Amino acid sequence: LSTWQTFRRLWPTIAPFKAGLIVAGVALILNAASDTFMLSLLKPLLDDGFGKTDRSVLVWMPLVVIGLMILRGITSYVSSYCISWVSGKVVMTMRRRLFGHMMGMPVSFFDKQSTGTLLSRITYDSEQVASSSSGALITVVREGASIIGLFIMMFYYSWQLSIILIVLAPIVSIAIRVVSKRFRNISKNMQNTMGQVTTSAEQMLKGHKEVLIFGGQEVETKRFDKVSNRMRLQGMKMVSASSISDPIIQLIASLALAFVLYAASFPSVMDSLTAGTITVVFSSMIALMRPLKSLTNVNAQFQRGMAACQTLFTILDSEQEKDEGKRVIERATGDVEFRNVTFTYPGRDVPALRNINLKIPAGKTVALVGRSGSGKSTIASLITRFYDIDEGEILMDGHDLREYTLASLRNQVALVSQNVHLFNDTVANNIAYARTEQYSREQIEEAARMAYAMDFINKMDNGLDTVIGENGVLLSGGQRQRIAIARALLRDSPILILDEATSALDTESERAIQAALDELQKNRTSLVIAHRLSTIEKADEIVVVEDGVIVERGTHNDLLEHRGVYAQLHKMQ
Amino acid sequence: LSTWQTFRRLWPTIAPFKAGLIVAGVALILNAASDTFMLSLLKPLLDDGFGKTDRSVLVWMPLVVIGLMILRGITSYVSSYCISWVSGKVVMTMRRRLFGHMMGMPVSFFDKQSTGTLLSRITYDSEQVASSSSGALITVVREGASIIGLFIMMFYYSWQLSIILIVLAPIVSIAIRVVSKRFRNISKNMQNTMGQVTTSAEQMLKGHKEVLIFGGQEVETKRFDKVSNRMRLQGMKMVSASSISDPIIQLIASLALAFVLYAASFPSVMDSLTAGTITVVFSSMIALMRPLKSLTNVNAQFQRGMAACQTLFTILDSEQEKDEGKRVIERATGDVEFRNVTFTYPGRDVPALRNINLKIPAGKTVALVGRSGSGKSTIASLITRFYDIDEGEILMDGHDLREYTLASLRNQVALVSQNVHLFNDTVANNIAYARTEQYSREQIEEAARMAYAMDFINKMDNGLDTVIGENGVLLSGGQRQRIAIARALLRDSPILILDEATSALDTESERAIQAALDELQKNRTSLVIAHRLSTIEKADEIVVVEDGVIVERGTHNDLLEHRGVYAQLHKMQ
Ligand SMILES: CCCCCCCCCCCCCC(=O)O[C@H](CCCCCCCCCCC)CC(=O)O[C@@H]1[C@@H](NC(=O)C[C@@H](CCCCCCCCCCC)OC(=O)CCCCCCCCCCC)[C@H](OC[C@H]2O[C@H](OP(=O)(O)O)[C@H](NC(=O)C[C@H](O)CCCCCCCCCCC)[C@@H](OC(=O)C[C@H](O)CCCCCCCCCCC)[C@@H]2O)O[C@H](CO[C@]2(C(=O)O)C[C@@H](O[C@]3(C(=O)O)C[C@@H](O)[C@@H](O)[C@@H]([C@H](O)CO)O3)[C@@H](O)[C@@H]([C@H](O)CO)O2)[C@H]1OP(=O)(O)O
Ligand SMILES: CCCCCCCCCCCCCC(=O)O[C@H](CCCCCCCCCCC)CC(=O)O[C@@H]1[C@@H](NC(=O)C[C@@H](CCCCCCCCCCC)OC(=O)CCCCCCCCCCC)[C@H](OC[C@H]2O[C@H](OP(=O)(O)O)[C@H](NC(=O)C[C@H](O)CCCCCCCCCCC)[C@@H](OC(=O)C[C@H](O)CCCCCCCCCCC)[C@@H]2O)O[C@H](CO[C@]2(C(=O)O)C[C@@H](O[C@]3(C(=O)O)C[C@@H](O)[C@@H](O)[C@@H]([C@H](O)CO)O3)[C@@H](O)[C@@H]([C@H](O)CO)O2)[C@H]1OP(=O)(O)O
Ligand SMILES: CCCCCCCCCCOCCOCCOCCOCCOCCO
Ligand SMILES: CCCCCCCCCCOCCOCCOCCOCCOCCO
Ligand SMILES: CCCCCCCCCCOCCOCCOCCOCCOCCO
Ligand SMILES: CCCCCCCCCCOCCOCCOCCOCCOCCO
Repeated sequence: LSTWQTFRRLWPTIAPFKAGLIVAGVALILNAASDTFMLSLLKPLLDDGFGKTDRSVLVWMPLVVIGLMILRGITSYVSSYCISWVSGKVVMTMRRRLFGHMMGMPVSFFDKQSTGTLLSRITYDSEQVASSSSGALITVVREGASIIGLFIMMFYYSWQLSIILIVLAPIVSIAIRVVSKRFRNISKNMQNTMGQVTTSAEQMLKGHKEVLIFGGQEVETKRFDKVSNRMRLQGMKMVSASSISDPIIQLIASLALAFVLYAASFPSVMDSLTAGTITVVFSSMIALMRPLKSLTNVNAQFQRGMAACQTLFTILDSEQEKDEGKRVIERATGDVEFRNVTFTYPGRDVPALRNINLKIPAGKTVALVGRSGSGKSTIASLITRFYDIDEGEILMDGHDLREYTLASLRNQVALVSQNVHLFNDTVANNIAYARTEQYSREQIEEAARMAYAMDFINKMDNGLDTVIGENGVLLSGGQRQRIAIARALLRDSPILILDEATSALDTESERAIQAALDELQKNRTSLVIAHRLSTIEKADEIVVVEDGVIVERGTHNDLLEHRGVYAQLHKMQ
Repeated sequence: LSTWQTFRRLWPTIAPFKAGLIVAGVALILNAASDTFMLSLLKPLLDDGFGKTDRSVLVWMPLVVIGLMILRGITSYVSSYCISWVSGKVVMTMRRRLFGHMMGMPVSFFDKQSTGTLLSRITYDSEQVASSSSGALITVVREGASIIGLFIMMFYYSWQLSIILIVLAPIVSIAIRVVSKRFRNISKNMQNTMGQVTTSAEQMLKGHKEVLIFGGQEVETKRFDKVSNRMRLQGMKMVSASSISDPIIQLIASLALAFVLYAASFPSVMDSLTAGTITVVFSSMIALMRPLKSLTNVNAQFQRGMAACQTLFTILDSEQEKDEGKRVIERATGDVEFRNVTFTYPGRDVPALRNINLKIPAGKTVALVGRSGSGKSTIASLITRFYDIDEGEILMDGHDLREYTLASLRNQVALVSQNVHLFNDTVANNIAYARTEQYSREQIEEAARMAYAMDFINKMDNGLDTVIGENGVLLSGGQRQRIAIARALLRDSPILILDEATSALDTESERAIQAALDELQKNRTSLVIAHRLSTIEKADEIVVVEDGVIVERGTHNDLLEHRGVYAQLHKMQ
């Protein structure tokens, strides 16, 4: 994309805020008129001096000065506020769009991505668009208008002396194009290195205990020194590009003044031009040099937001998770059936699942038994369509999972596990997450009571109104699991995927969690990734998965009689 | 801290780079001299006009113009590069200092802190110091020098007319102080809101699967909309503060011109002052208006980096982990002994451990068995002094853990667990992490072979030179655990803390891990947080912990005969 093609994509997110641009332009025009009036009123005083001015006017001069200063202040405030308003609105819109697009990405997208990269895209890359939104555009318009008006003036006074403008405009245009490409390249490099800095800090924070145990504060110091210096040198590249471009443009511009002075040294080429137009033309190019410098100065900021806009639009054109299904399931009252389901993780060679033929009958419990890495977690992820299967089909209520909408499909499945993510909000808002307007406080309290969680909630500062989250008031593993059980009871999801806890907690918490899960939770179509023999023995059907295939299936007594894999696994339990 | 007190703290990190400031100042002086010479050479041409100048001079005029433009370009490049160089060096120094300080903080510091806050401090707050490092200082010096020189000229020409300056300077000073405080407050608010934005995006990327399962893309959209708009409105507060401050300062300054014009309206006050000094004084105040505006404009940036500096220095004055011990242990050849150790986690009311009397003999293995949350993980954390015990003492080779240096103490302990943090580096560099210069490639390969890890390492692209990490080429749970076993074998740490895996892997990986851990690892002073009965039966001593107290201790057969906690614990196994 060229600097015009990417700007036309950025215009639709500035159009809702073009009223600020219009008001800023009107205020700037008023300010220019006031300054012109001030200069007209002030030139006699500065040039001729005091004494040649009428005394009566001098009495009213201070009030005029104060009023003109007040008008200038009002217009300046209006212009600055409107420009910054448009810039901030555009930056906020870009941030929200990036956040929503990241929210719509597939689960596989986040495995190949680093968190620091996305964080820098939201926090750093979006801010760089601010320049090319309001301030740079207005500056470009003003300086271009000044340059065009000066060109028309120069060709009106002397067209022959102005052929140097036709000679030199392509040169400055070429230089501006070259340095604009350079600016965009440097800006993209800076964005990448900012993401790298964020990632390096994140990796130090995530492995801080490993840095303490093994030492290596020195090696991490050097590793971060490299990235910090890389960001420093990228900024230096930007500065050097700007500081080399501006003087070169100014020198090419002054080539015109040099040509005019050389032409004015010829008596033959001096009397024809009356020696009065030459002075006007020379002053015109002198006045032309300044807006050119302003334009080249604003070009660097404009190309830093054009490079950010290009990256942001490339991100916003990415492929989100496929939602081509149109059916809307209300309640899954049927059986979840796997029909020859073969799945391979993206980027991996060996399939995680091979020819899986698994049925979960309605209202029954199926226990997935197997070692770590066998594929039970893959089955759980495929049921909720976090990944799409390569071959086969998974049927919910007799229809394939890819035919239902993602929202309606995921409204049917409840995921209960020891590891619970707590959203930064109140406890009741966590129990009724995404459905606060649907469930009342009485229903929330009933669900929390049924999940055996009211005791610890009532032992807090505000009970159900205590603001909890991952950052702040947190809960132990049992308490968050009971909160998840309360959420699943309130939602009343027909299908339950239970990822069992590998380690038992204290007797009270264990008893409460077991009572909740047994009496209240497990009365629906349940698939449990089980870990303790007790829950295996209480399951309606047991499926043994080894190396991505099902090697055994049946009940506890049946599989004990078969003396298969489950026999040995129950033995070592 | 006042704006002068926080600047004197920032000066020592600019002093290493004052050569850039000096060179920038010299280049600016040369540029001013060149501009003065150019103006002296240019005024006759613009005012008198062409035709009144010597033709011989006009012959050499274009070359003079080209040379002056080249000189201006060179000086401008030098000044800009030096200013930006100093600013970038200071920003990089601040980033490195923040990174090292965060790296030196205690483990308890990171439980009360959000990752996004620290990330924003490194990435955003450090950058805001750039303005107040080189560019703002030079601008302040230049404009202050201009203002002071204009004041001296004004009192030289007419001291009586200049009393208005003495009257109006306190007013502008008071206004500047007020708006400087406002700028610093707004900047601190903006830093806080940037941290809030980074945490909100980071929390959505951590609960993305919970957002998909429960819906709530709408609620997360609104939650991020609030923070985005908060950052928008903070930036707009900054803009409004600047745009209200500057016109008010300009109006107070123009009050002096109003006073001069009012005084000039009296023939008594005009004939006495010769009516020629009044014009000079008026022109002087008009010329003085501009540097005041430049100073007020640069004040906003200066106060955004003064606020950033204040926050950064408050962070850098924080308390790191205590290292008051002076003994240096070379190799722990004795017993780790707990003597009445009572520990409470920071912020928690109930103690995590109570009256722990635990001895780990040299070259022996002790198995810690208990429910999750009992305190075994707390014991493991206390051995490595991630936390300091409230009461009692822990003896390493007969001396308390608080008497040794942290580095020497942690050189004695090796932590092996299923969850392994992979530093972004080659496999051999991970095995020899922090000790690459000490161990050769032959030793690394021998350790990897002994850890039964040479197979899958040879099954990679570059073997031991393949760059792995948390972001990029990752490894399964068994592979990183075997890499950690290889690291611990290479380091040959006398004391081993083994946090056992709660779930078995496939047959090959499980067999390799068990062989490595048994034959090679477990031949030293080992403390195992065990999970499988087989490990318990192979341990030299067993300790059972409930509710942070040891309830039963002995051997496998002894504890079976005791019919205590371990009897039941083995029973449901
Ligand atoms: C073409 C013709 C026109 C056509 C029609 C228009 C066309 C379209 C226009 C396009 C552009 C659209 C722009 C827009 O549409 O803009 C709108 C404005 C609406 C009007 C637009 C149409 C206009 C129609 C025509 C009107 C006119 C007829 C709203 C907005 O944008 O801004 C709104 C802001 N409004 C202003 O800023 C007024 C502000 C902006 C208005 C913009 C005007 C320019 C553009 C308009 C175009 C103009 C056309 C002509 O005008 C001013 O000032 C005027 C000052 C004059 C300056 C003169 C200059 C010098 C004079 C000459 C000198 C010689 C508003 O600020 C609030 C206060 O901020 C500071 O106090 P604080 O301390 O911070 O509290 C200021 N304190 C200051 O000191 C300012 C500064 O320090 C000055 C320092 C200077 C120091 C000088 C020292 C001097 C010393 C003396 C010397 C010794 C104070 O100012 C004031 O006091 C003003 C003060 O009296 C003025 C004083 C008098 C004048 C002084 C000079 C006199 C001198 C002369 C002497 C001769 C100001 O009141 O905040 C909300 C958002 O916040 C909220 C909300 O409450 O609404 C709350 C927020 O809640 C939370 C949160 O969640 O975060 C949680 C809460 O618990 C809480 O924590 C809060 C928050 O943090 C708490 O602090 O936050 C959240 O709910 C949020 C929503 O999320 C949003 O969605 O909403 C913004 O809304 P938003 O946009 O929805 O976000
Ligand atoms: C008082 C008197 C003095 C007393 C003594 C001094 C006192 C103390 C001074 C205080 C201040 C200290 C400052 C300092 O101390 O400064 C030092 C400088 C050392 C000198 C200081 C003392 C000086 C003594 C006296 C000398 C003089 C006698 C080093 C530094 O700071 O900068 C060093 C940089 N040097 C410069 O930039 C020269 C640069 C800077 C020098 C600074 C001077 C100013 C300050 C000095 C004070 C001056 C005193 C008087 O001077 C210039 O230019 C001059 C240009 C002239 C401009 C004239 C203006 C106009 C004229 C008038 C016109 C009318 C260096 O750049 C490299 C190249 O960058 C771009 O190419 P790239 O494409 O990006 O590769 C530029 N390409 C450009 O196009 C520039 C730009 O586009 C221009 C676009 C413009 C477009 C215009 C279009 C026009 C169209 C035409 C019209 C149609 C190219 O420039 C050049 O081509 C230059 C070019 O020929 C010039 C051309 C001729 C002139 C043109 C004009 C002619 C026109 C006139 C016509 C009449 C430049 O060569 O990079 C290293 C770091 O990188 C490395 C390293 O290799 O060293 C590698 C890095 O590795 C990695 C990584 O890990 O990241 C991994 C790698 O695999 C790889 O990936 C790399 C990297 O990414 C790969 O790309 O990165 C890592 O290892 C890192 C360490 O980590 C650091 O620790 O080190 C920096 O070192 P660092 O500081 O250690 O970091
Ligand atoms: C002496 C001072 C005078 C000040 C004058 C100020 C003028 C204010 C003008 C405001 O600037 C707005 C300029 O932006 C206009 C950009 O238009 C782009 C339109 O292109 C749309 C192309 O299609 C986009 C569809 O995606
Ligand atoms: C001393 C003269 C100063 C003139 C200043 C003029 C500044 C203009 C800079 C604009 O640069 C924009 C670069 O974009 C390229 C413009 O697009 C060119 C389209 O192609 C035109 C084809 O015409 C060729 C005729 O030679
Ligand atoms: C017409 C243009 C002329 C340009 C002149 C440019 C002058 C260059 C001056 C460079 O600026 C440096 C100013 O900074 C000096 C700050 O000094 C602070 C010293 O205070 C130290 C106090 O103790 C600190 C100990 O912690
Ligand atoms: C129309 C006149 C324009 C003059 C411009 C002057 C600008 C100076 C602004 C500097 O502001 C800095 C604010 O810091 C306060 C300075 O410290 C004051 C120390 O106390 C001095 C005590 O003297 C009191 C005499 O009244």
